[PDB]
Amino acid sequence: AAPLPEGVSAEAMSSALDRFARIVGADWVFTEDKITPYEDPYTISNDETEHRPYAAVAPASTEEVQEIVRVANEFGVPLWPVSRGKNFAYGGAAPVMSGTVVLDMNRMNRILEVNEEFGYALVEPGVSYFELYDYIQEKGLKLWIDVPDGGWGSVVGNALDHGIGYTPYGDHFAMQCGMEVVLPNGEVVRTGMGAMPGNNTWQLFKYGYGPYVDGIFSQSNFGVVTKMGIWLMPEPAGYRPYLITFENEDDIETVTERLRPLKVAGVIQNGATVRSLVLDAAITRTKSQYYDGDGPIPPSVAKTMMADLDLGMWNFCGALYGPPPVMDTLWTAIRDSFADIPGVKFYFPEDRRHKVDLLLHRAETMKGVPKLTEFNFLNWDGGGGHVGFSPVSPITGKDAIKQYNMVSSRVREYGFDYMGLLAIGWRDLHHVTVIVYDKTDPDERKKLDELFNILVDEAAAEGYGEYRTHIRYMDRIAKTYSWNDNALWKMHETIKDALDPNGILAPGKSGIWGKNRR
Amino acid sequence: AAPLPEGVSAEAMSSALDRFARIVGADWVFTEDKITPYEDPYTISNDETEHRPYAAVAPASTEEVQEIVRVANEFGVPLWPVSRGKNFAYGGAAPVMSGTVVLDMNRMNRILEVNEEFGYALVEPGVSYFELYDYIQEKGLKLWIDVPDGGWGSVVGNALDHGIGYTPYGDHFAMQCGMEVVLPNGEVVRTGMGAMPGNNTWQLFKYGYGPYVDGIFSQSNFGVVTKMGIWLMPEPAGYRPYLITFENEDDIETVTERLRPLKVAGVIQNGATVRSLVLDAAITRTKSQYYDGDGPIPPSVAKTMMADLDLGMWNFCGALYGPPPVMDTLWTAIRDSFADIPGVKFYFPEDRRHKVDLLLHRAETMKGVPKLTEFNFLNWDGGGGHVGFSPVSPITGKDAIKQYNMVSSRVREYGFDYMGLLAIGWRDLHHVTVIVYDKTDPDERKKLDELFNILVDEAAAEGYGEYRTHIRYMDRIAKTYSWNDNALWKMHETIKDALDPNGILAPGKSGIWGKNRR
Ligand SMILES: Cc1cc2nc3c(=O)[nH]c(=O)nc-3n(C[C@H](O)[C@H](O)[C@H](O)COP(=O)(O)OP(=O)(O)OC[C@H]3O[C@@H](n4cnc5c(N)ncnc54)[C@H](O)[C@@H]3O)c2cc1C
Ligand SMILES: Cc1cc2nc3c(=O)[nH]c(=O)nc-3n(C[C@H](O)[C@H](O)[C@H](O)COP(=O)(O)OP(=O)(O)OC[C@H]3O[C@@H](n4cnc5c(N)ncnc54)[C@H](O)[C@@H]3O)c2cc1C
Repeated sequence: AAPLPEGVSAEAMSSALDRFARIVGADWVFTEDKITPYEDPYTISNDETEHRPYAAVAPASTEEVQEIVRVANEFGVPLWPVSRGKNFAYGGAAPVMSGTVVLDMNRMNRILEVNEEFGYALVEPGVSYFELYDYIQEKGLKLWIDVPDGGWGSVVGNALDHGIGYTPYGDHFAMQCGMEVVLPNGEVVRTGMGAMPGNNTWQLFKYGYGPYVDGIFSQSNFGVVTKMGIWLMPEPAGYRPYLITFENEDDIETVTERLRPLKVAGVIQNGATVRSLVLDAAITRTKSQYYDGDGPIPPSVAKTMMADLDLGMWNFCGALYGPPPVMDTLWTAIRDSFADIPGVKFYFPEDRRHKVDLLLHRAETMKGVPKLTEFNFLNWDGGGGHVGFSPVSPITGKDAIKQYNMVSSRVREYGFDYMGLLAIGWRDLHHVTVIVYDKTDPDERKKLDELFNILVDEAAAEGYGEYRTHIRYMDRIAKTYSWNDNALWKMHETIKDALDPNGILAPGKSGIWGKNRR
Repeated sequence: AAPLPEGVSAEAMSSALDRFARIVGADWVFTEDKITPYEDPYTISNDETEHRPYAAVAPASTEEVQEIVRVANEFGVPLWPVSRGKNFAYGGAAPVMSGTVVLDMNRMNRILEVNEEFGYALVEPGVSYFELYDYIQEKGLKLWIDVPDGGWGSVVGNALDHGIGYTPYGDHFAMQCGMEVVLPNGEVVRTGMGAMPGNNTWQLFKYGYGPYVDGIFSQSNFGVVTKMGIWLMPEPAGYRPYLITFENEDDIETVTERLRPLKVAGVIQNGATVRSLVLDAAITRTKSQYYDGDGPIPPSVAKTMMADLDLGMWNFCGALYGPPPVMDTLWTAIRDSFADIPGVKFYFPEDRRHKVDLLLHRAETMKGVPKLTEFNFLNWDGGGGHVGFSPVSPITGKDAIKQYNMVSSRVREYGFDYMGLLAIGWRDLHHVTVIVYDKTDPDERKKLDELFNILVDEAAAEGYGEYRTHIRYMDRIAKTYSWNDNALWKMHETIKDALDPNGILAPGKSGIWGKNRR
């Protein structure tokens, strides 16, 4: 079973569960066997006392949330809010500290507004990418959404976690506009213009007046977000996805050099993604279809996969947006930036000879169509879980290839296949390492945990820091931001103790604890 | 003279001034007659005990700032930070509360970095738009800056106040990336990746890890910003400014309807500005050159000015950016959106027959060239000060014209000329009212103060709220954001008391006081 959270009497916990049950009704308080949906689905720990949720409560309304939060204060019980809790590779729905009651906000799934003239939506945390896409299609509205690679997750939760997608609206939190928040004391606030009664501008103007605070409720335990606005891209007048491939692994140095001017200037309109061979292949193939051995793939097999699949060692999947004349012009600039590189190949969808193909999968993603089929890389090695590591770096060939060499060697010494991606947002490069592992085998869990720790350690030392991580690694990633004896987190701790003096909101999120657990 | 701030002994103040003088050296502590630079230059109050600064201290370094702040705590003296304090129409350098020691950061004017590959700058608060433009030109770097209408002011201070400009980088705070902050206790923090020692990514990636807090130091008294990064637009491959004019005052309803789709989609790349006749004329003419009477201008004079100056009743000044093919395409969409409106006229600079002309002034602004000559509207009526009122509204003809009728009537009943502007950022319309008044005449001060109060009152009631205001009106503008008995400001007060328990930072900025003055 799961243990009580330290400092919390068994009487006080059962008093809390009863008063929660009055608030949401007895049907919506979960214990015992009902609680396995809220486990980490991709186990990393070998210790079964860690990241174990104790109960779940699922309110219907903002006001029920406040009532819980007030109760949680009275009995000093901690809560762990999830919008839908489909945060795979980050912990799923599970809390950092054991003993935590999960506040599940699935049921709060109303789409309050979708406005076509102004290109926005106002949504509760329960609304998924699938629900929002389907609503938009059904009503015939000319708006695109921006989806991660799995659309069963939360428009809100993903944005609060600094999620990304693959359209020009790829920076989810950046497109957030207006929120309603239940503070850790149980008071309700609205940010920006929503603080102004009678406004029709909540989702039109981010700032409102005075200190801009939306951001303090992202990657945070300073409040529970119960409503959130997000800007939506008007349907454009044109759309052309492409794939550029490169033959050699060393190609990533010059390729990254040429993306810099294109990205900084905005000639490329979405995030640029340059994916390694195995990461792309694993969408439509598995390792055992190409190699017998338990080890990572030898070079000769890599060549086979390249020739079969029409993929390079690096694969740049992008998309043009806008009227055909603009697209033609941007394409001339993009293509010309890469033409002189030996081995380079350029494809539009018509030129892909396979009808089950990387480019045809990612054409859907790059126009905001949510889909299940990215999760296919999970099957590369017979079926397991994934871990991601995605630190930030300057957009430089030299930083690109250093990260590639550093990571690929260690991943491969550990017997995993190198699956990596060079992503660029706007001025920021991320080298994303994804490691598929057997979540059911404790010997591979020990291996993966150690590998992850080392990668983080070696990346930080070169200046590369993580921006989003798994519940398990939250403290570790916090300790990377340590300038002036951890001055930043001390300020976080100061705000935490002011908004949450009893520390009853997600103790340990982003490595923020509060005075009682510190 | 100026009075001591309430609650502060005369001994304690002179102890503070001495220990400040040890910190920055005696040359850099200002009293008595040295203190008139830091008065409000555009007097609104008739009471000479209000917004009166008591002393000024001008440190050299971040560490001097911290020392002051620690001293300020010991003796409970309040500080009012200005970067350069050239905040005209908002109070200049003056504090809301009297008695406040001005912390002047002019001397901290080093440009720490300008990076061409990555399109950013790292600047101290003392750096003006003029200094940054001149540095960029001198070193030959292909970067544009984004300037307000007066470039003698602070890249930092303007961004912290939510300032705007007229290029695609018009949203200044939005382009902010990374800051160093001295907290009200005197500790120093860096946000985002700057918290990570050895980073080369401080100005490349906004968020870093965990709660995003940059925004809490804008329009705020939660800290003193001592360094700040800002993204800079790479020099584009082309640039074509334009002016579209319209004959009738009612034209602003359809004009605003057609801008909506263009702005939401981003076809117009900079903020759209549609300026009333007098606001544009006053750049190159004065009232007395057209009309004798003390009143506002009659219609017959308006017609004269239109025919002389080749200006309409509304004037849409915009600019295309990028390679000629993209510009041609965007122009076709823009022009076609307006062609069917009776009286419409379209001009590029070549088609302006005057060599001292609105379009040739604003061509400079819309490519990031700082210039003095906007301040010319100040001379319309013989020379005075300005007040601005710029609330937010949905991008709607109906909201545009309601605001026009509401404001123009009252401004004109009060004997001022209607000078207004319809601006659009991205999804946000602002009706900006600018009122030029005689700052030296107390009867016109009473009039302007009353008018301003009424405008605010009538605009709020229709859903339109102010986002930036004069020191004098800060409390009033705060009280507009009152949903749930002022729940938002109560949270601001909570964070204020946690970061600033002794309340020694800009008491009253954005209507935030702290527990000792509340
Ligand atoms: C194969 C694979 C591919 C993926 N691809 C992508 C991708 O392309 N892009 C991407 O962004 N992600 C991606 N992810 C991660 C994940 O799938 C999505 O980000 C997912 O949408 C997040 O889960 P969710 O939306 O349910 O958010 P939630 O689980 O609801 O929220 C995530 C976290 O945010 C916090 N939180 C949530 N709601 C609130 C609230 N109301 N108040 C306060 N805090 C709150 C909590 O701490 C929670 O743990 C991928 C994962 C896998 C395994
Ligand atoms: C005719 C006219 C035209 C104008 N046109 C424009 C325009 O086009 N666009 C525009 O944006 N503005 C415009 N303004 C307003 C003003 O000219 C500029 O915004 C100006 O640059 C702001 O003053 P500053 O840059 O010195 O900032 P400061 O005076 O240094 O700062 C403004 C405020 O920010 C806060 N602050 C400053 N530095 C710090 C710090 N380090 N830490 C904490 N708080 C701090 C303070 O409360 C200060 O009062 C105009 C004004 C006039 C009169």
